[PDB]
Amino acid sequence: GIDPFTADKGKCGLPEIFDPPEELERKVWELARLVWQSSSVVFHTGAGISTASGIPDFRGPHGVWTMEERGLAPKFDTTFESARPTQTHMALVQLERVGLLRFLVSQNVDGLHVRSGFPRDKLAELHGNMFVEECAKCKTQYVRDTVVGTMGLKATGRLCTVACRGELRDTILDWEDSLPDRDLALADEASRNADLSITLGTSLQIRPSGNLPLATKRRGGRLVIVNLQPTKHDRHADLRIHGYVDEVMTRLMKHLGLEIPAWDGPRVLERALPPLPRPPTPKLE
Ligand SMILES: Nc1ncnc2c1ncn2[C@@H]1O[C@H](COP(=O)(O)OP(=O)(O)OC[C@H]2O[C@H](O)[C@H](O)[C@@H]2O)[C@@H](O)[C@H]1O
Ligand SMILES: O=C1Nc2ccccc2C1=O
Ligand SMILES: [Cl-]
Ligand SMILES: [Zn+2]
Repeated sequence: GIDPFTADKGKCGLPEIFDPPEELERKVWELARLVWQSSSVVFHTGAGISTASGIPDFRGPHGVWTMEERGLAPKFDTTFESARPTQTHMALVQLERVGLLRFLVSQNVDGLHVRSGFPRDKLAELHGNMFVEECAKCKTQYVRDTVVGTMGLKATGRLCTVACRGELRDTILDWEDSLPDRDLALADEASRNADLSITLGTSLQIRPSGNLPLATKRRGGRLVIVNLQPTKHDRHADLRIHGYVDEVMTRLMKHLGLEIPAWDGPRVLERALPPLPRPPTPKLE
């Protein structure tokens, strides 16, 4: 249940850029330097961090919209339910736990940030979550083990169980639907206050999601864009890294002296913990 018409789907199928190995290694060291220098690092994720799980993106060579425009179908190598979080998903978990990530803003509805164990009080799911239904009455969210089987904020069939019997609805925005105010305000506040915003596997074409990383540049914030394709705001990036995000984040975590933790299977953390110990910072200047 995903539209093909009145939706303007932006620029789809643009060519991939691969930074050569020596330029990729230098840029990821510079990204390391930037994380180390930064008080407040906000990460922005889109469908490119889930491609290495089997979930096709929207506008890449084999993206959903790209393939529809040529009369082909996207291909899933997994169900949403059987999808494992990527090395990128798990790198972001560890960065939050060691206190190097202040906030995570995601356009992804694939539910993997949440199932990765990422604290929900540091995550904005701007476009909703396949696995999350919300009570129309009391706004209580339920994180389910299977995808909520509707889209576009419709009644799911189930009712609220809060000590309510309220109508349960999906959280998946249709084209016409506004972003959730709570998530967008927190994403917006995190982004304005950030001194570093790193975008991972998003083409930044969708307002207001794809403009949030620009809000960081106000007050002299740094923007880094990791993406295989061009992005709407490449021009405003202090650093563009054209590589597989799993390679970039695996080399970055190596430079930061951080391990990428194991995924235990689907777990839900509501609230972030005080940060875990982290390695001491290199002398930079
Ligand atoms: N492994 C990878 N490493 C790096 N970049 C990657 C990888 N795989 C894909 N990419 C890049 O990943 C980028 C992903 O860009 P898009 O496909 O536009 O997805 P969005 O998250 O911005 O979609 C925004 C909304 O639009 C939709 O309608 C929905 O509402 C979405 O929520 C591409 O440029 C790829 O080159
Ligand atoms: O990545 C995705 N591809 C899709 C195709 C159909 C419905 C939802 C999605 C996604 O979230
Ligand atoms: Cl599925
Ligand atoms: Zn309720």
